[PDB]
Amino acid sequence: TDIINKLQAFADANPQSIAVRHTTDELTYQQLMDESSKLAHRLQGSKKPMILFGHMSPYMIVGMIGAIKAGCGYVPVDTSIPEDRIKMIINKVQPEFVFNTTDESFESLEGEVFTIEDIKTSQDPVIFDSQIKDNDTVYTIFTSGSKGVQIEYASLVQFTEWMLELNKSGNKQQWLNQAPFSFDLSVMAIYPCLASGGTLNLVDKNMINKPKLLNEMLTATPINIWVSTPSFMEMCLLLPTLNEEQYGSLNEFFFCGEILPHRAAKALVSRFPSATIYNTYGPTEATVAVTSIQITQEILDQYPTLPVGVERLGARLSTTDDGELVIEGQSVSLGYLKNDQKTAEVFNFDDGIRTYHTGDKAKFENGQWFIQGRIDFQIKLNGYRMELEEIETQLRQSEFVKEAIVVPVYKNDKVIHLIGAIVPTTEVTDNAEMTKNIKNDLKSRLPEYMIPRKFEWMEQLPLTSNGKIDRKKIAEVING
Ligand SMILES: Nc1ncnc2c1ncn2[C@@H]1O[C@H](COP(=O)(O)OP(=O)(O)OP(=O)(O)O)[C@@H](O)[C@H]1O
Ligand SMILES: [Mg+2]
Repeated sequence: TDIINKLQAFADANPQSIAVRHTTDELTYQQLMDESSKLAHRLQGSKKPMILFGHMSPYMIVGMIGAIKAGCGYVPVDTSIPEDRIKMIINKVQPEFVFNTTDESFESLEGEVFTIEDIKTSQDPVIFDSQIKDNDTVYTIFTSGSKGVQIEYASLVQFTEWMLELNKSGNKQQWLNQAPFSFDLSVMAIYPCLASGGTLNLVDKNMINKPKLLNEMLTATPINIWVSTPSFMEMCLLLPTLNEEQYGSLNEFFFCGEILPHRAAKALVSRFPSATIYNTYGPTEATVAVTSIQITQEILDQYPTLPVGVERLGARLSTTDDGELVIEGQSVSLGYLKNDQKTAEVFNFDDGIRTYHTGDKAKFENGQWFIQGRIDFQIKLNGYRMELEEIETQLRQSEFVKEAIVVPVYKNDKVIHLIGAIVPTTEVTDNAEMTKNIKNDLKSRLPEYMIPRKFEWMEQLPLTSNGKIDRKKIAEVING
């Protein structure tokens, strides 16, 4: 089981099945393989990764498959990344080639920028031997910035095989992707979908910002398998039609990247009693995710906050005696690109074993891992210590809060109090009373000093470009 081989076998079985769909733009398995070989011909000899630029054109997938076959790999760059960071990336990468999959012109200080047109009308042969090997760097994905992470081809093959076993909805399914391709969550949709003959359906930024457009896309395609961040799922729960009775095609979900709120999982389990729902956790540095747990009624009833589950093959998890989880194994990245200090500082791979220090406080209780917080988001107030996420979880377990993020406030380089930005369960008609009620509701769940002074009621929490809660942008609304 090899990525190119399963895709090619499926393309040979069903050349006219759709491999990729972005609104009306469709790409069949035959064209995905045809155009990917043509790109590989233009790409061969290249021992530098191909920059992959665009948003949601199906030719981004062409780019990925082409970069795999030529063996040089790719660096996915989404149009939502600021231009100066794009310049920084192309500069670090030293590409020979840049695939501009958008309609507008792109130009790059390094390498040859070509368009889809160069491939649509290329005359190069449509058969090309894949020359990737296990230890090649298949992709380099850059960190959010909350450095380019390098991933071995074998890590990807392994990760996809894991997703294929976790998948209970079979082959030839309609898959949904939300993550931009510069966010490795999309990998969790791209390759398990193509490796099982599915159709990768692309949600773009516009759909994320204008939910009526998302609703339209959902009505045009009956989605079966859904891969997204928890925050995106939370937003889509406000589509009332999105339930098992009215949208019965949808029966499997994979979430990664953020804490999955117990309330959100509860609602989804309620509205799709038959769906296979997985919570997964992992950093970019260990190939997308390393744990999974199926969320059921029992998992909900029995776990006040959800675990992230058990480790996968290629990922041996251990916990340092301060609680920092460490991942060892094939899932571990080779390291950040031409950034030796940043690599030494969290990566230890000596004697051929590979280890990554995660920065998340994790705890293992009765067969299951829990992610409690990012080490940085730990506060001492009144000489006491909780993880910011824990405070936020306590706020979410309150009938007046539908969603909540907590902002520490500082001076003289030390936290002074907390402000809670709240999406309330009800529009907050009155200002004094809700502050009163949230604080009183907290008497049970929090020691006084960890209850925020202020609340800032927000209609909606802003999301990052990757679909996570935008902490920085939430800070700015509070800070003046
Ligand atoms: N299911 C989950 N539950 C709780 N936390 C999660 C889950 N999945 C991922 N995380 C968090 O997301 C982190 C991985 O995020 P990602 O690799 O996409 O970028 P980042 O670490 O958020 O930002 P940066 O690019 O600055 O590192 C993990 O370190 C963990 O903190
Ligand atoms: Mg990280």
